[PDB]
Amino acid sequence: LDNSYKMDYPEMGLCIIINNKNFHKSTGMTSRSGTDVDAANLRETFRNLKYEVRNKNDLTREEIVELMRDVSKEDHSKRSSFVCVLLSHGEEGIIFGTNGPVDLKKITNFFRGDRCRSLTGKPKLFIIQACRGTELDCGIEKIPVDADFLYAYSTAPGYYSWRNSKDGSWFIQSLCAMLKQYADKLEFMHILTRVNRKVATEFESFSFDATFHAKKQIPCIVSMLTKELYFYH
Amino acid sequence: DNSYKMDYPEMGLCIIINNKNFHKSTGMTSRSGTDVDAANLRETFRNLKYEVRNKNDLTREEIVELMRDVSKEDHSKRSSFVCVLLSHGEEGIIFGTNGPVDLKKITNFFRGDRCRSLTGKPKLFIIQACRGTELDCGIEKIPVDADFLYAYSTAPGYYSWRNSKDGSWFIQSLCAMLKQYADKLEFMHILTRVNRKVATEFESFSFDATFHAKKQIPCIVSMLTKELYFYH
Repeated sequence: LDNSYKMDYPEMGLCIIINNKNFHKSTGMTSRSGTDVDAANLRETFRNLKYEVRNKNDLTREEIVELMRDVSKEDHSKRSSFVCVLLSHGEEGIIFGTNGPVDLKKITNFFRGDRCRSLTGKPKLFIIQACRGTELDCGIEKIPVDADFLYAYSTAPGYYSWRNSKDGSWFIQSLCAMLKQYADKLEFMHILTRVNRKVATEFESFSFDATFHAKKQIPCIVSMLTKELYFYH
Repeated sequence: DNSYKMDYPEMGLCIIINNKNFHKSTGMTSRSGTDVDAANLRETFRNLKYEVRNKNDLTREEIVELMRDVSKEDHSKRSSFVCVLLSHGEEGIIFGTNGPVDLKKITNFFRGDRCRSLTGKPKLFIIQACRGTELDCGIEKIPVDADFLYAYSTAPGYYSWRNSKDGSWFIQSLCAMLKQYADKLEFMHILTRVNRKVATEFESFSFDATFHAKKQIPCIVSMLTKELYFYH
């Protein structure tokens, strides 16, 4: 029953956390308050899952690329999987470096099944906490080279992604919580489904500005995985 | 509350918009063998106890208008909702016979705030249609946007392969996999089996290299907040 990915390679794999807080005067982008909490939460959570975590802060659109280029050239033969978290401002299909915009595709292609042979056939996980637009939700009372990729977006396509200055982002907050609670039992899709309900039901925005008040959010799981994924054997 | 409540008096409707012949003023060629999917799909969702509704060769206006009506119906005694689209497409759009429609335009109809009787209930949209023209060479209070799931036949940007006799790689595989697992596995896992099946069993064939030995990976897009079992 080759129904689920093999996770008992010597190493689980590395976890690359890119944590962008401060942005150049050129961008006229704000400071992403709360993120440092998320980065910490991710680091602890992912170490407990046994990933080789590496925290990189405030990287430039160029540095994002270069970092991604290297990791891809490494030998992930002894590694079960690859995980990468991008934390910064965004728009549909784009994450911001400290100086400018990077197209998500450009940093994921380094890892396509034909460009990173040592990751072929293993889960490439990309967790993305960033805006995919500005829409606010008001709520209501041989294999394919693109295969083995999963994108865990913090918001639906086109939408704002809410962050909290004390607790970190709703999404990364809930994800950590949920992994911490279920990584040893459930399959990853099912954990991410739990994440969804958590964000969807337990969180609501607060502002003095009625435009930005009582706003809701749903995360968006995008999976072209071919197997069930368990963080234990 | 872990999984959706699927025990209403009815499962719900399964509209299926199957477009085979297109207008002369479109350049669009006719989608041979699509009826094979439309049938295979109908039989399948019927077995899941869905109220299946077939529609052929709709224009863009017809499509918009059918969805508006169906969304205006009363879904209170229904567990979920399924809409299948079989047509030409491009990223974010599927084609009517006379021309294009933003997919968002058809789905917005069911947003929690617009189809009030479907709030809290799964909304599925299975999309067999191009999302672009790249070929894969292969290698050796709740949110109004919540409780939605899209089962696309291909990754963003990519073409989508069909077989005029046997049916599309994706729909052929969905039906096969739902037939066989709809009563063991959760939906997400069925769909993960569909990915493996389309991803490892099918390979394009052409006398021209350009179209030879091409692969395809479908793409699950989930905004559900509970697990989904076609049983209980």
